[PDB]
Amino acid sequence: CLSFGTEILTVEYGPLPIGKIVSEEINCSVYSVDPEGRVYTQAIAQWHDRGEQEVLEYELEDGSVIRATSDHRFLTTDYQLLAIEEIFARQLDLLTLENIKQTEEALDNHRLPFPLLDAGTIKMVKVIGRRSLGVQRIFDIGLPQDHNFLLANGAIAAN
Repeated sequence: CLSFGTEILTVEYGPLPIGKIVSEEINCSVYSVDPEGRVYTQAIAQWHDRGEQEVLEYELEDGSVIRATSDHRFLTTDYQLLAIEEIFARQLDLLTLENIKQTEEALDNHRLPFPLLDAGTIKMVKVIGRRSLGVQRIFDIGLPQDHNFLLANGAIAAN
């Protein structure tokens, strides 16, 4: 699950915190990646307010952070979906979208799905360390097709 303020890249509004999307049950679309490495958009189908649990702030090498529960999965540079704490524990890297606005603009001009690498580029980002934020509100969203979505920092979060 993700912290209230964790921003999801929405098609209609750009970066929007998941706590806002869930608390207001905002009907918007996220960007997801399919098995063929293509980006496409999908409308949120479920909005989950998961109560409160321990949230850790993972510091990323590019200066951004991921405030999430230790078991939340992300796509690594070895193309595996792993809990963020396991990615930190094993000194692995997150496979992330590089130029957010550039890619959003490119995709706006194509019918989707469209290959990620033909509308953008990836970066390899290590997870430097983490600190506890203590118990905080947490959230999740459910999608009808692939169970992943892009965060505002380019990371690929998944079920």
